[PDB]
Amino acid sequence: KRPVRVLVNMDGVLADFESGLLQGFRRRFPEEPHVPLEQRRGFLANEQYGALRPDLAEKVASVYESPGFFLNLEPIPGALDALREMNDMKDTEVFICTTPLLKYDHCVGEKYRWVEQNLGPEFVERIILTRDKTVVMGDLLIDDKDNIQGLEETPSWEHILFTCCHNQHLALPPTRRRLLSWSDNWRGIIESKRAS
Amino acid sequence: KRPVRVLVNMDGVLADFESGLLQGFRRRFPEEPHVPLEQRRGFLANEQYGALRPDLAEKVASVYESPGFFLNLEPIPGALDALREMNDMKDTEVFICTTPLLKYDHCVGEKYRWVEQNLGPEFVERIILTRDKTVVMGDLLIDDKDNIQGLEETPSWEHILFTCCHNQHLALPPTRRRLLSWSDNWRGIIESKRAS
Ligand SMILES: Nc1nc2c(ncn2[C@H]2C[C@H](O)[C@@H](COP(=O)(O)O)O2)c(=O)[nH]1
Ligand SMILES: Nc1nc2c(ncn2[C@H]2C[C@H](O)[C@@H](COP(=O)(O)O)O2)c(=O)[nH]1
Ligand SMILES: [Mg+2]
Ligand SMILES: [Mg+2]
Repeated sequence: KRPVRVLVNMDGVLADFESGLLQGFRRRFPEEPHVPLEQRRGFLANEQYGALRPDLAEKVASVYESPGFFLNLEPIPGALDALREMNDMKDTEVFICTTPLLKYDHCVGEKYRWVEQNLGPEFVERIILTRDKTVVMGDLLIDDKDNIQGLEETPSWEHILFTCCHNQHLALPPTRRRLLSWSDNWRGIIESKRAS
Repeated sequence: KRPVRVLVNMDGVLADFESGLLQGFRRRFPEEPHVPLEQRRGFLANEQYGALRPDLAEKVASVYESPGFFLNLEPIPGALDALREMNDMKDTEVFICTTPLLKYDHCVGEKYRWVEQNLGPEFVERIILTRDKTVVMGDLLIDDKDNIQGLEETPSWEHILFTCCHNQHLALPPTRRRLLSWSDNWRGIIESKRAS
C-alpha cells in the first residue's frame, strides 16, 4: 500500500565528482603525480593522494574547495534520465540525500544551484543535506560510499552500493546489493521493496 | 537504554527571524504600515502583510530575500545556553533541523555560517536541511510551526510547539505540548521520552 521511498545520493551517483576532481587537479598541478580513475581505491581521494606524497593531500583538497567546483560538475551518465523516470513512477517518492564538506562555504549553495540547473526547480524541493544519513527514513539508499554509519544502529533503508571508480574492486558479502550503473535494473530493486 | 534524540528548529527557536524581519521592514519601508510582533497571526508573515495590502507581501519578502538577512539574525533569548546544556547531557543527541527558502540563494549558505558563528564548528556537523521534517527520525521536534506535515503520516517524533509571537494566541488540543520559552522545563520533557 505505502509508497516506496528512495534516497538518492549526489556525488558519485548524480554528479561526477571523481572526473571533475581529476580534471581540476591535472589542469592546476600539471607537473604533479596524479591518480588515474582506474587506480582510485578507498572513499576519500585526499587520503590516497596523501599516501602517494604528503603535500598532495592539501593540493587535491584545494581543487574541491575552490569556488565553482561543485557548480560545474558534469552529470553521471544516464542519471538525469533515470531520476526523472523514477520520480514519475506511481507510489514512488524520491529525495536527494547529500553530505556537504565541513568547509561548507563553496559547497552548500553550489549544490542547490547544481540541482536547479541539471534537474529543475521541482527537484530542489527534495534535497536533504545531512552528515548522518542513518537518521533519514527511506526504503532504499542508493549511494557510492562503501560503508555508511551514524547514530541509528539499524537504519530504516537498505543501502544499495552504486558502483564508482573508488569502490569497483571492493569485495562485498553476498547480502549487500550493488547497482552497476543507471543501465542496471534499479526498477526491479524498487519492486523488491514494495513486495515486502 | 537508547539515547533520546532531539531535533531543534532554527528560525523562531534559535534564531530570531520575526524581530529581524520587522526591524528590516521598518528600516527599509519606514513610510509603510507594519505588523507589530504582538499582532502577528499565522505562520507566514508575507500572507498577513498581503492581507493588509497586496503589494506589502512582495515588500516584506524583499527583506528576508536580501543578502545578510539570515547571517545577521540575533539569537532567541536563552537559546544558546540551553542548546549547549542539552548537547552535554548524557545519552542525549541533538540535531538542528531547518527548512530553507525556495529562493535558496542567500539562505542556505548564511544558515551554515550563522550556526558556526553563534554556536560553533561542532554544531555545524549537526545541521539537517529539509523541506519535509516527517522523514527525519527523532524522539522530539521543538519547532514554532503550528502544524507540521509531509510524506510520513505518523512521524517518529513528538512535536513540541515552541511559543512565538505568531502562534501565541493559537488554541491547541490538550494532547499537544508547548514550550513557553527556553526558561520552561525542556529537561523534564526529555525525561518523559526516555521513560517510554
Ligand atoms: N575531506 C574530504 N571530503 C571529500 C573527499 N572526496 C569527497 N569528499 C566529500 C565531498 C562531498 O561534500 C561529500 C560527499 O559525500 P556523499 O554525500 O556521501 O557522496 O564527500 C576527500 O577526498 N576528502
Ligand atoms: N515564503 C515565506 N517563507 C517564510 C516566511 N516566513 C518565514 N519563512 C521561511 C524562512 C525560513 O527559510 C523557513 C523556516 O521554516 P522553519 O524551519 O519551519 O522554521 O520559513 C514568509 O512569510 N513567507
Ligand atoms: Mg556519494
Ligand atoms: Mg521555525
